[PDB]
Amino acid sequence: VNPTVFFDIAVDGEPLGRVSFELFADKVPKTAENFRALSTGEKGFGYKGSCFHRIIPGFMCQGGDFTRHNGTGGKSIYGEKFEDENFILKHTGPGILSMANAGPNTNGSQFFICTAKTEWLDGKHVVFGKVKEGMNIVEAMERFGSRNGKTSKKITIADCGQLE
Repeated sequence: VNPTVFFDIAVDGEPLGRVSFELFADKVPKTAENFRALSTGEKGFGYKGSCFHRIIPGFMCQGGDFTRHNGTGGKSIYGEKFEDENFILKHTGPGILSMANAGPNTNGSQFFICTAKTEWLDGKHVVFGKVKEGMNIVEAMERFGSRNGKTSKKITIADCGQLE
């Protein structure tokens, strides 16, 4: 009903495991369809083969920049940027999937998965999904980041698509 998409994670080419996400298209339809379409790659571009560029242990894992691979690019299926759709949902705990941005109404393709309750981001970042299976794989990824976010290993989305 709400779609499910998966990411298969690899650490330096080696398989790590699969993370599945429920996307709240019932509450944030425009933001969720952008993530759904970038996971299937159906508009011609998307997340497959991209990497997690910033992982801060105890806080979140961030990725989605498939053009510069470092936090400075990415694009949405609606254009360079699109607006903050709403702020109904909050950052209630580990597993929350939320949009990274550069200020009001600058959403592109970058996202982050929280591994803690990060209530100070409420109302600044749009929440649109949550980890359904594989939270333990997110915890395992978390172990390759650091306080400044830089990763000790290359974490990539080796494959991705829609399950439901």
